[PDB]
Amino acid sequence: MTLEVYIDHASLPSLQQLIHIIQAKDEYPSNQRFVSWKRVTVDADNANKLNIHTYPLKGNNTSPEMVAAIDEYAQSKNRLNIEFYTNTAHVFNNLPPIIQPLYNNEKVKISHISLYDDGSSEYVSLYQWKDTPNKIETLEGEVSLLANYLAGTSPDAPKGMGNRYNWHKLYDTDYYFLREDYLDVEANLHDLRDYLGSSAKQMPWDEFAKLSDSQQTLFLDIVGFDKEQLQQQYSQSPLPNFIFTGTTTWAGGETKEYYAQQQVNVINNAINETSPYYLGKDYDLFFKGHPAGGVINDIILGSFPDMINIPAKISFEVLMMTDMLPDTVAGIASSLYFTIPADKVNFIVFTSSDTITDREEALKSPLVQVMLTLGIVKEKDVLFWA
Ligand SMILES: [Ca+2]
Ligand SMILES: [Ca+2]
Repeated sequence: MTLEVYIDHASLPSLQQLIHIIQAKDEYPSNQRFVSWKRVTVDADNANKLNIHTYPLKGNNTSPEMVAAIDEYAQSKNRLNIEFYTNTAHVFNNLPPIIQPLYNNEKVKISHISLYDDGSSEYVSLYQWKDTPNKIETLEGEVSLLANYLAGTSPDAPKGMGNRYNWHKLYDTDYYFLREDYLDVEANLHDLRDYLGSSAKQMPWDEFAKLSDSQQTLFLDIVGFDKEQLQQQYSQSPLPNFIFTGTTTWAGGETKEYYAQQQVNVINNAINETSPYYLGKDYDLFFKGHPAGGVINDIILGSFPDMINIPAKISFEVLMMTDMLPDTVAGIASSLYFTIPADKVNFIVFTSSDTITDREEALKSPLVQVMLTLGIVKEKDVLFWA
């Protein structure tokens, strides 16, 4: 048999994975699927339809429940191929708890590994690492370290990049990149590009359209996106559509109400003809808040009578994948903006902290520098707050 294992706490690997599962259900009807997701929830209803067995996560990562169930499923069969699907930044947290106890089992084969970028996280890390002396050499030497670590013959694990981009050396592995081209534009990462070779791939955004109506309905049901509704709302007025992406409480420790008020002021500046925040022309107002915004989201909506809400618990990345991105998007910088077309990104804002205290320091943060390099925003479109 073949067992498919899915592990993710975030949004993007899960969505890409859900696409794959709906496809695979039809190509491999006899396959069994174990899924540990957090941001996306498969009910017993749709689980029965995709041959999914759900297990909880321990925090963000693989749980003993999933492990014990994979062991149980293994010792039964005469022979087992296992396919892993997970989040790239958390790969080292998720796969070894499963691979170690299974390693000496003559009957079990790890036959494929698919890794998907969380979001900005991977790119911030590559940025900080890209100027590290003898980096590819170092990786090459950490291969044995990962191999021995997985085999349980040594207590030492590779630190850093070696526990992340060495998987394709031991296993048939695809690294699915949010932005594969970053390896090409950043010349400091050309040698990593050579190191990964064909194992590095680019995430597609248009798979959803190639599913049947019935498969799209299921996809949308599982992720909880009333797509037809939003399509209707976009057209309630003929003016172009603007989504302001909200955040939850940041540095300072104020009453959550204070943080809603400030975002309301950003929205107010964003409409104003006279602000450097001005979007460009008249737009219809939409809002997708943080899933934990709670009373932040309520106040933001209570401030704009004609504004229309997009359900906060949705993974915002769903939009881009189902062609439901609006004309323009703006808000406080977050991982979301790594999956949005540059001319759909109007501007991003940065806050205050004891770490980032002026605009200059915000412009040199890894996060901004990467977005600049990838072409997502220009510096004038990066803005700083109090
Ligand atoms: Ca490639
Ligand atoms: Ca409209």
